[PDB]
Amino acid sequence: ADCSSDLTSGISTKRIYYVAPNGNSSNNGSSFNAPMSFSAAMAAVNPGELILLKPGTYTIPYTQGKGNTITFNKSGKDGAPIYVAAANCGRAVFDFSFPDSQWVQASYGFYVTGDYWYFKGVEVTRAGYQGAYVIGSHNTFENTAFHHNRNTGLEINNGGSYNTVINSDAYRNYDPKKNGSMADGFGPKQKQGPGNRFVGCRAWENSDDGFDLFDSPQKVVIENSWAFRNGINYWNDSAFAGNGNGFKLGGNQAVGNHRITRSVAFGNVSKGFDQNNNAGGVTVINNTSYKNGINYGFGSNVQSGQKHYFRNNVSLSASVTVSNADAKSNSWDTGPAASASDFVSLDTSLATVSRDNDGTLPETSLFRLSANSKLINAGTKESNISYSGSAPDLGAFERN
Ligand SMILES: [Ca+2]
Ligand SMILES: [Ca+2]
Repeated sequence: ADCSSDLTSGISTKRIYYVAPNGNSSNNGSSFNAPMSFSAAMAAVNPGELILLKPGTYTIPYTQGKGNTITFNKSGKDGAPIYVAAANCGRAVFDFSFPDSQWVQASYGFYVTGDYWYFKGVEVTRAGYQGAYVIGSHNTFENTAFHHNRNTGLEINNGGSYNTVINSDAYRNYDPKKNGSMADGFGPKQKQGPGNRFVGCRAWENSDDGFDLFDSPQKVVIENSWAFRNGINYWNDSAFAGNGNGFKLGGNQAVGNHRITRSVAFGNVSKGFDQNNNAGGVTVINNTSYKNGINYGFGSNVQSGQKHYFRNNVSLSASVTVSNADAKSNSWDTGPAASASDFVSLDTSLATVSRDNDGTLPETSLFRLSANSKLINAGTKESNISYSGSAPDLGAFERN
């Protein structure tokens, strides 16, 4: 929807701190006519209150060989988060100013160590390392973006738990450190805690992977999300080493029983949906994968007692290998066959059309089912999968 008429962008708060790029100490933040600085607002803000950002660019100065990270160590409370949002559903871009060739170890853009933060309509770009690095818990990132950073767009690690990433984008992240073999779009990986979730997100044109859940035994849930064109060299790097997977759903033989539904992967150099040596069974229901190096790659061993669960998935214009799995009602087994005519559009340029100003993904014809497709009502009635008609349609999109 269009929330441009709402000053606080959908947020209910008891106190507003008005902030602008030119905000300073001669102001109290009582309105946009007397805006305070971001740092001043950060010092004053308490649980349940809101740092309201005037739409624009907030530039953090760069100094060669030095980090310029903003640390979010204060905490909100349950039912009283600390809100940080661009006004009138606009955009607030935090530019950390790092030159393309430069990077600093641990120089994140946003370092979130505290709990119960709620970000909306904010972007992080040109950070010296990860755009956002989250070790705190119960944080929310809604209608945010992390792009052109020197490492992974947004990463959750070192105990970070119960974090929710809603309608957010991560793109064009590349690490000069390892020639692109590290920077992902979203990285809920390694030592992250439980309960981390991604819904309505898009990750594209990152040097390494779209989403990466490497070496974590903690279950991650990914819903209604996109991962495309990862692993492509847009940086003129003669030694490029990006892997190029869409959803990298595991790693290092960690047992991670992840769940991914109604999601889309296309145009990735390697695998659209990737087991990546996860030793645990992954749940993959109602997804669509198109023209990747490999559409679904689950051809590695799992630990005894583990088994993947695949239902209602679509593969088109690339191969599928799904072993060690309970699989049926997919386009490559007992479900109906998928071909180009089953889709209204395969124009991939539609994938990055603008979201609504409230964050809602654009409604386009890309990968939507044609009216005469046999994929309609052809799926199994899996628990917690929404549908119209008699049964779920095969793939990520219900024909409505
Ligand atoms: Ca990666
Ligand atoms: Ca249906």
